[PDB]
Amino acid sequence: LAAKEAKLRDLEDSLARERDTSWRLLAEKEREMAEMRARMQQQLDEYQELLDIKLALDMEIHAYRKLLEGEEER
Repeated sequence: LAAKEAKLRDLEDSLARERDTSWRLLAEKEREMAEMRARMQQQLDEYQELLDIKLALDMEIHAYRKLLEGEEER
C-alpha cells in the first residue's frame, strides 16, 4: 500500500478520460453521418428533379420527330 490507492485512483482517472474521448468522438461520427445521410437524400431528389425534366424533353423530341415525319413524307 505504498502507492496502491494512487494507481487505483489514476486508473479511474484515465478510464473517465478514455470514455470521455470515445464519447466526444462517437458523437462526432454520428453528427458526420447524419450530415452525410442529409446530402444523400437531397441528392436522390435533385436527381429525380432532373430525371423528370429529361423525360419531358424526351417526349418533346418525339413530337418534333412526328412533325418532321409527316412533313418530310412525299
